[PDB]
Amino acid sequence: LLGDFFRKSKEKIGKEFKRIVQRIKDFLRNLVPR
Amino acid sequence: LLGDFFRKSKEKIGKEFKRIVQRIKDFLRNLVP
Ligand SMILES: CCCCCCCCCCCCOP(=O)([O-])OCC[N+](C)(C)C
Ligand SMILES: CCCCCCCCCCCCOP(=O)([O-])OCC[N+](C)(C)C
Repeated sequence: LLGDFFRKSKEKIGKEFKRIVQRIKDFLRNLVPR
Repeated sequence: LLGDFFRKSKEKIGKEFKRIVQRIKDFLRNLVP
């Protein structure tokens, strides 16, 4: 998303975002189980 | 962004973003003094 620059920063951001998303998903599957 | 949840994660994202932006600004200032 910035060519080859800011690899470690882009990784960190990516990880934190994936975790917010994953945690929200878990909350939703507690809220509305199948 | 998400109320009071994910305080640490949002702080992390914000910081890394501010650092990317700072480096971009530095490069641009060197490119065009
Ligand atoms: C078009 C205007 C925007 C240009 C973006 C600024 C690019 C200049 C960044 C220069 C310093 C920050 O490099 P970085 O991310 O620590 O690199 C990681 C290691 N490499 C340098 C080998 C890739
Ligand atoms: C519809 C989508 C809603 C998603 C909301 C899911 C929230 C998930 C909560 C877990 C994520 C982290 O929060 P926490 O470390 O427990 O907060 C600690 C600080 N307070 C208690 C004051 C807030």
